[PDB]
Amino acid sequence: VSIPINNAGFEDPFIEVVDDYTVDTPPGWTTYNPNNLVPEKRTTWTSNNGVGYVGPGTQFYNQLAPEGRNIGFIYLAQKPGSGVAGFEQILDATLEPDTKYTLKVDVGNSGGEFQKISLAGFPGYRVELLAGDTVLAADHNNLYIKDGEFKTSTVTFTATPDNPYLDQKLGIRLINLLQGTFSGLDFDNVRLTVEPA
Amino acid sequence: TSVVSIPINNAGFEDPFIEVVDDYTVDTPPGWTTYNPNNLVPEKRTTWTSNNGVGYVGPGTQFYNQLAPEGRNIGFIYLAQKPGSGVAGFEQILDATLEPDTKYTLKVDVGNSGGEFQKISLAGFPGYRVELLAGDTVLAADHNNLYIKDGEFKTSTVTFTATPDNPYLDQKLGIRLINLLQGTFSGLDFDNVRLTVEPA
Ligand SMILES: [Ca+2]
Ligand SMILES: [Ca+2]
Ligand SMILES: [Ca+2]
Ligand SMILES: [Ca+2]
Ligand SMILES: [Ca+2]
Repeated sequence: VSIPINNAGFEDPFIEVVDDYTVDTPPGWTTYNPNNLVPEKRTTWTSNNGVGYVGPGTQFYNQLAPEGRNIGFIYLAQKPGSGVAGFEQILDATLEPDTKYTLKVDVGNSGGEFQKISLAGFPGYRVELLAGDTVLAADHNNLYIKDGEFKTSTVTFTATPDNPYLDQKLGIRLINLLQGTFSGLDFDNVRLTVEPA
Repeated sequence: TSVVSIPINNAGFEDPFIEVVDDYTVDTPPGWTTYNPNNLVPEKRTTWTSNNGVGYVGPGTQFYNQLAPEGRNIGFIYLAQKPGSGVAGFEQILDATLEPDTKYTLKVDVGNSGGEFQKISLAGFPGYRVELLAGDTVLAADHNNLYIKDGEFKTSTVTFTATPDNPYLDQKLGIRLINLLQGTFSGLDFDNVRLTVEPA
């Protein structure tokens, strides 16, 4: 049983040309920006985020997008250690007790080169499940993902009747840790499902 | 060229020895420092201030349906402030340093103490985070990924692969075991810290 998420596979907007991309916050999401690394007005080369089309002929991946045409990316131009940024979405569903939540997202390490800049290397990722502003459970960079590949991160959480955050809105964050270069990474196919526990 | 254990001081909190079952210290365990980024833990502690220490979990224990995962003792962190006030726990910087083409495996048992202490319910859990460090950088971490019932321990596992281009190679490895203070009762236990390295 799914909890609906807006633009969960970053398929909005449609992108016609393979490897073309946007540099603005994907519809349905907000830019998680606790260290002000990402500017309000972006270019190709500022710190930015957006969606990109991974299809046949892609120069960056050894497979198609995990879901549909598009993935969501986050690029950070500041040096490693400067902070983090990413995607955030607050949901209408609220944290309920005796319920087990399962968050899954695919995490992508883009390979290849862009404007003769090597994409080799990875910044590290964090996937967060939130109630309000509280990170209930999170995968802080537990998966090793090679250049050009995707892997699925899974975060689960069970709320007890005594949890302090019951009735707050559930949220998701997909974070670029900026702990290495090349300092971009991708996400796709966000899924949140729920079951009695 | 094979799986090797990296030495950790007082890795099962067996120092100091504690004679009486369910008795405990309230000072930083030997070999570890108090991780205190939000200054929640005072330098001088009593039972009901924020604190940390070691505790003997043996036959007779009121807090678990099992004995200590390893040896006699566990290490604990208790926080008196309200949920949301910050985090605290244990930190230990190791002599070993981050090496390329290696896979690190950090394991620690996380305990959710149950029962009653001084008529206070130990029901509930603050949440935990287990961190593998190089220098000041959290390379990988288990932020509360296991559901742990009152009265049991579960093993948390954190893995990390260091590449030749990792920016933190040759920095000293570290371990943090953290009370998240995201619930009450706001205490939790750790035991049996293990770190291995192997060719990736
Ligand atoms: Ca997609
Ligand atoms: Ca890459
Ligand atoms: Ca995949
Ligand atoms: Ca022990
Ligand atoms: Ca408990």
